[PDB]
Amino acid sequence: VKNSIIWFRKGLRLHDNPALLEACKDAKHVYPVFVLDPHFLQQKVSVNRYNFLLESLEDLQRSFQARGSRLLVLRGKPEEVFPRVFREWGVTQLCFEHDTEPYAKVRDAAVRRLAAEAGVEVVTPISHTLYDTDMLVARNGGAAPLTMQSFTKLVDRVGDPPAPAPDPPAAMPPPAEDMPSAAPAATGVPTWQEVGFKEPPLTVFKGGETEALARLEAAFQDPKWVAGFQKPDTDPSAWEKPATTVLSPYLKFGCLSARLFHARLLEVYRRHPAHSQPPVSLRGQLLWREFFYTVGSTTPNFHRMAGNPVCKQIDWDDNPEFLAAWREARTGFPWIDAIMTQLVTWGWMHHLARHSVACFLTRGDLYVSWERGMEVFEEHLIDQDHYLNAANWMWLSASAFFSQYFRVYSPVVFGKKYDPEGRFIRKFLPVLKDMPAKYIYEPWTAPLEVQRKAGCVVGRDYPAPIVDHAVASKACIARMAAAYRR
Ligand SMILES: Cc1cc2nc3c(=O)[nH]c(=O)nc-3n(C[C@H](O)[C@H](O)[C@H](O)COP(=O)(O)OP(=O)(O)OC[C@H]3O[C@@H](n4cnc5c(N)ncnc54)[C@H](O)[C@@H]3O)c2cc1C
Ligand SMILES: [Cl-]
Repeated sequence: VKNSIIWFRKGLRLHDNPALLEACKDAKHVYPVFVLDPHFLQQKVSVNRYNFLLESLEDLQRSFQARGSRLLVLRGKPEEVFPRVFREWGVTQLCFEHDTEPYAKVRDAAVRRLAAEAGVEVVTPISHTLYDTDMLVARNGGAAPLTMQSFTKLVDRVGDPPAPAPDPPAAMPPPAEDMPSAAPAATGVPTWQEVGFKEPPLTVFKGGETEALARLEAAFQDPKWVAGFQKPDTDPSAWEKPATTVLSPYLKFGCLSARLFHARLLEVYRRHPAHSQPPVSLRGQLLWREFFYTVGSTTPNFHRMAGNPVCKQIDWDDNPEFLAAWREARTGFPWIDAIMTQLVTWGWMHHLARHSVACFLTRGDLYVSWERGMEVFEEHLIDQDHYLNAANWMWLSASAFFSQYFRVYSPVVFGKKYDPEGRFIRKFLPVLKDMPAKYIYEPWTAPLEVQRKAGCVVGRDYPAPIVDHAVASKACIARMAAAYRR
């Protein structure tokens, strides 16, 4: 008979899952498996992103239980667990969503050689991305595009991406009964305390497909806001209602399908003729995700500077003091320190908010390597995507794609043009709650009498600015011009 396995790595969803529909077709027993390493903390990861994964895993378990099935969370490594369950469950087909990451290509190639020895058919459909990224490189001549202007004109030449896959049946083939490896006491979704964490998460974004589909409809409640979306015109100092969709964590883990997001955008665009065009449009932002995935998958060492052909070699300085003050939110600038606080509390910031802290650390003030800043974002960001985190940090550090190093974000004026009262700063930095708005961006300029009255003395309660921007920026700007001369 047909007994299949639907492997969950990304694509933690039931909607638009071509790998799940194949594993349920003509099947007698389907096995939904998520391979979890219980020693992942003995090898860098925050409790916000990992608990976001667990909350997303409980969404699958509730969806499988409501359809007569059950999610299996197997412990160990995939190279050591799958050969055991291939013979124990009598598997003839293995389906999992395709992945284009470096570790995934080596991991999957190991699983492919194991299923061949066992006689298991491997089906790997694409659904994490809009298009087949390898197809885009072939149509473009064998090389991937390096500019958004050339990439946007390539996806328009191919046309619309494949429509989202249909929903799975309301009743799925359950796993076989009385299986030792499918025992609930060893295949249950663990909590954040049981995986080896001590402090609870503080984020306000709950993971899961049900939460992803709810935030999608909320974003589409106002179709005029969707059609007239322009990314550079959004408010980075908005936290009560974030001025963007905040769908990056659900798209990263796979709780939300990009194909369904793109299909919902065209329904609004077809009825709104004057809708925004890429790259500033909402569809353009998805094309940014497609563009970086196409370039990074074909470029070696895309997450590094050495051995990376698309990244310019820059003599980044080794300054642990500036790196520690930046990652611990004690640089003296309330606009920068509040964003880093929002990073360790929520795990998500506005794109322009990430622009200020990335510019301040790299080509702007501290001249610290973008890799050291990417590793800090890799820990706390609940939307940690290998290819976006890299191409965007190379963007803000003038290492790739971007080449206008004279544009330096002022860590004082940028936040003040959106929020002069400093509501964003008073929320994440409560030590400056009573500071007047006149000095809330430059607390060192406030008189001592104002510092005493507001309850925040610069040097005792809030640290002094580590650098003078006018002195640090001109130094970094001149060094970038000397680098580009090479
Ligand atoms: C230094 C730096 C690091 C970043 N690291 C990440 C990361 O690890 N993961 C991540 O998802 N994005 C990353 N980004 C991109 C961007 O900041 C986020 O995608 C955005 O803030 C998420 O908000 P949203 O979901 O409301 O986006 P929206 O504006 O609503 O866009 C919708 C979707 O489009 C995609 N998208 C939007 N902006 C970009 C972009 N600039 N590049 C690629 N795809 C984009 C995302 O999938 C996003 O969910 C980074 C940007 C910078 C400057
Ligand atoms: Cl500015």
